[PDB]
Amino acid sequence: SMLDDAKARLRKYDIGGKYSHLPYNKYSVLLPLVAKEGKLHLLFTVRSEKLRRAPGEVCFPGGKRDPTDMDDAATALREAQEEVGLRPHQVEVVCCLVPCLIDTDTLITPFVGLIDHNFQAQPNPAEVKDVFLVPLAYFLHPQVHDQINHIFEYTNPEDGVTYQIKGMTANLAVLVAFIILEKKPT
Ligand SMILES: COc1ccc(CC(=O)Nc2cccnc2)cc1
Repeated sequence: SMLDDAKARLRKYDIGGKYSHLPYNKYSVLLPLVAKEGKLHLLFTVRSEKLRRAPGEVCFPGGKRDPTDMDDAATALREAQEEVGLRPHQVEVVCCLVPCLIDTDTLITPFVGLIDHNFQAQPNPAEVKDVFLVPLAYFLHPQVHDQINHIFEYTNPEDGVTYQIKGMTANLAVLVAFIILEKKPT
């Protein structure tokens, strides 16, 4: 099946907890995969304009590890719950992708999670201005704008709203699309 095939692909790239004990300032992100209309999508947030770091930018759910977290995956799930109401029973964490090093002292660990078909986002307005889906296949043929660095523009055909996706967020989306969608029969 589509979902079993995605999970099998994702598992081959799982680094596990290899890098997780290293003494960094630690953040986790959840790359939430949603199946709608026979296709996989990624769920993104738009960060509230109130937030000090990167207000109004497109981001994956996630945030800073805290002492309650049993592990890095727990960080991602806690933060996703806080931001979009995703409950742990509504997500299956399939793997841990390559961590992202930033600012010399920070390590961001991404987890890919399969999201339950009955999940409905409940954006928490103190953290998140918007939640939206992008079909995973979009990231194979994105609409690219150069601002000099590359920015994706995605227009939701449901409402015509255009979102700009960039940076680590755009990078991770492409990675996940390659992993899951490369070399598939039609
Ligand atoms: C320092 O670099 C990063 C650290 C954390 C994150 C993830 C994140 O904070 N996501 C979020 C938070 C609030 C609302 N929506 C999404 C991304 C980059």
